Amino acid sequence: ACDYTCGSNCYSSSDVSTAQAAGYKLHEDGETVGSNSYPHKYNNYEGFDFSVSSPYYEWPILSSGDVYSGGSPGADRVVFNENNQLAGVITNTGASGNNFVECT
Ligand SMILES: Nc1nc2c(ncn2[C@@H]2O[C@H](CO)[C@@H](O)[C@H]2OP(=O)(O)O)c(=O)[nH]1
Ligand SMILES: [Ca+2]
Ligand SMILES: [Ca+2]
Repeated sequence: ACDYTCGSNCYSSSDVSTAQAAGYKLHEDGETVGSNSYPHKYNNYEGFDFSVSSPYYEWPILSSGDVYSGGSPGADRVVFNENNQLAGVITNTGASGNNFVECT
């Protein structure tokens, strides 16, 4: 069973924790990777009901099981805050344009 289902992509809790640790470390260091400057500020335009506090940051979680290092991000993202608390696992898959839906 999947802990998070992002369209067709399957993630476990360990996949989420590994991607999140990698994202937070780059956030702490003031460093970014890729063309869309990951991790950046997630403004919550969709208005998701995240249990943890604002400011939020989006980072790519990959279907390959590899940590994001540049190039193509895919459609899947881990959302974390300033305290390294996970807000949610979101995806562009099944949402119009660059909008996001929550991973089930
Ligand atoms: N849909 C969405 N995009 C966001 C949000 N915060 C920042 N973005 C950025 O706003 C722009 C339009 O959606 C994109 O560059 C996108 O970055 P990403 O492509 O990296 O998600 C948000 O809360 N929702
Ligand atoms: Ca996995
Ligand atoms: Ca995008």
